Amino acid sequence: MVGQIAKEMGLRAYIVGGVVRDILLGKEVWDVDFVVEGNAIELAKELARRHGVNVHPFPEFGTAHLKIGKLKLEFATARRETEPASLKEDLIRRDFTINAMAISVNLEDYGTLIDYFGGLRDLKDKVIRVLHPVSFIEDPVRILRALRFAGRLNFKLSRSTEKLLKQAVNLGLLKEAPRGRLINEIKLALREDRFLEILELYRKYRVLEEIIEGFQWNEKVLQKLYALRKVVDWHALEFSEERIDYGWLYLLILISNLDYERGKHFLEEMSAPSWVRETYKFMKFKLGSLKEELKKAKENYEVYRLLKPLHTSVLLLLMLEEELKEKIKLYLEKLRKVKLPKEKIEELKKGKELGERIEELKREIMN
RNA sequence: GGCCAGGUAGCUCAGUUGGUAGAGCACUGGACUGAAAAUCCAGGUGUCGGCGGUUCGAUUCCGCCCCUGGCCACC
Ligand SMILES: Nc1ccn([C@@H]2O[C@H](COP(=O)(O)OP(=O)(O)OP(=O)(O)O)[C@@H](O)[C@H]2O)c(=O)n1
Repeated sequence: MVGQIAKEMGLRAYIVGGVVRDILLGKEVWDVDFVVEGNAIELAKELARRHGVNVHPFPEFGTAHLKIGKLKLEFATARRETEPASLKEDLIRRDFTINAMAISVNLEDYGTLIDYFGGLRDLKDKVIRVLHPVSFIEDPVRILRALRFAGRLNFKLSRSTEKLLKQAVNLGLLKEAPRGRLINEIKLALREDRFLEILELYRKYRVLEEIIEGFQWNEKVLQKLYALRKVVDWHALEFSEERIDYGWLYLLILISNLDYERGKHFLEEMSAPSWVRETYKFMKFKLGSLKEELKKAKENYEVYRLLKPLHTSVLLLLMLEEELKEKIKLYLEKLRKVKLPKEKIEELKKGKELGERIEELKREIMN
């Protein structure tokens, strides 16, 4: 219908950006980005009006948002910078060749992929490539983004792009960049499943030293990240119904050796979840003594009392120890699973004394 | 869209080792009155957002959502 209204309005609209990428990558998304030649706002308003749904105009930006079913649509008037602007100009201001492409929704040429910079080739050759040498200088944030993409799509930075990247970091542009955009980029990063590879790229191009103050790379942290990867794999395999956000764990491992001040400040800037802050504050201090108590554990009920109050994250951090692994697992798929019939419980009940009694019964069952 | 609070009576507000809920003014009924108010005895002041899950038991632990306010990312 978009091509039809665009025909009636004598306009030209296109699907543009990552949305194209994902389409060519077979990944179906519900957020579609349109670049319109001519007014995008009226097109959005008309389309929303025909489907009888609400519309959200942004005249100053020149964009409009509307939601149809589970489809989220964003229309944006073609602009040369971040006289009417051609599509090509809207695309050439973009970052990488794979994000620079477009697909025509106009009825005559419909289905056509419009690629000026050969983003199809770089998509085919698995290459992350900037459009212009100044691309990282324009937006230093891209430095992260590239790596992130290279992490997710398992692509490789071209020689050019790699050099320009390293140069961009060497100029310390990462410090000059807005803190918020960078922090948000990292937040996007840790949500990836391939985020570990992205961390490998972060170590390789040493961006974390620039973004995080006081952060340095060592081997213990890396091995901890791979062990955490294995634990995450197993937990997300058998316990997958219990899954939580995994990337934050890696983030905790990274900042583990950092000072509590810089750690708290970083987690503050990252707008981390409460359980992340709790698991961190618990890791920095009480974790050691907890481990030492887990070493002194003999009966199963002590392990119960020491574990059950803790979150899942803390337990996953406890699986990092070779000696504690099988113990944690035993607590997981066996120890905490048990119940009691009717008559027995009815005899148990005959305040808090009921709880203490039930605890005595559980420690009577375990040991 | 991310996060942080806030969600407790009609309104304005506190509450952690899960274990049988509170204040100031409106609400009913009666004692009191020619009627009413005040006042006394008292007692509703509540599935402590909604829905699942864990637990013998959840305002509390967790997950998914609703509402309001504030920091932002809003290519
Ligand atoms: N500094 C920047 C930032 C963004 N862009 C372009 O603007 C778009 C921003 O949308 P985004 O969601 O970041 O791209 P996606 O590929 O959709 O990423 P994702 O799907 O992971 O959101 C990108 O496609 C990119 O081509 C750019 O050219 N330069």
